[PDB]
Amino acid sequence: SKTAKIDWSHWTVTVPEENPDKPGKPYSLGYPEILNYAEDKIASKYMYDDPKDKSVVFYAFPSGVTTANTHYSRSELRETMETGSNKVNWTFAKGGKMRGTYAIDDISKEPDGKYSRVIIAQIHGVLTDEQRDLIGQKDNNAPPILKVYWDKGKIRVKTKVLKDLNAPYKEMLSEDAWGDDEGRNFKEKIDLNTRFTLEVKVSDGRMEVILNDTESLVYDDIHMKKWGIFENYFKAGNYFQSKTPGTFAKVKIYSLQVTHL
Repeated sequence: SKTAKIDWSHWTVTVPEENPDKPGKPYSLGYPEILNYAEDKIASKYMYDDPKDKSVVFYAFPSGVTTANTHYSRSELRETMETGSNKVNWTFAKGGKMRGTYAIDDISKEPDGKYSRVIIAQIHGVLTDEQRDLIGQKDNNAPPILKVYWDKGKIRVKTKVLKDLNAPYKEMLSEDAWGDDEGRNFKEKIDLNTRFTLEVKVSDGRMEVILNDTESLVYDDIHMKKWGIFENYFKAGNYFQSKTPGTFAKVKIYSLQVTHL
């Protein structure tokens, strides 16, 4: 193939730029229009091919245009395990695996001289409509159970924990029941402009993140069991963690595969 190995039938993309037809909302593409990304006057500024190395570049920076439950700007893919639908998603018991080959192609520094941070992979929880209406929530939002960062030369992983292990079911369904863990870093430092692989393997009560097919960070305690109540989708690309004027990141993806065997 002349382009990166990404199955566009199973992703939507959202970019930093405002949709002209929808004020205040970021432009997005789903299937099949996402296949036209290289020729899309808006999207091609932020998701584009590098034919020299067969990558797709995700370029993001503070644009001031974000979505309702997301803080920073992004050029990022959202998994649709059924082509054309956002409402079909997977539980941890059903499981899922995502493999990606990435490089951090370029990134800004913050005013203190340290590099800006970028999230390159996520698992995002999502409520079913039945759960949303049971707790009377305005939307289907649920916590990001997994966030994988490039952070100052390391791959750093953040997961969520249930703050009150005695919380009842309806409380557990709300995002306020879930807090951040203390974070874990892989041992292998990952420099800029360096290809590396990530693999995320999810099964019943278990999440494993693997860097370069060597070290694994395994999450398999009560918090992963309690997380079983949610459905989920993968994300991959560039969720850029800065609002500092002039900052940016470019994340390259050479290969990206999701399975639910």
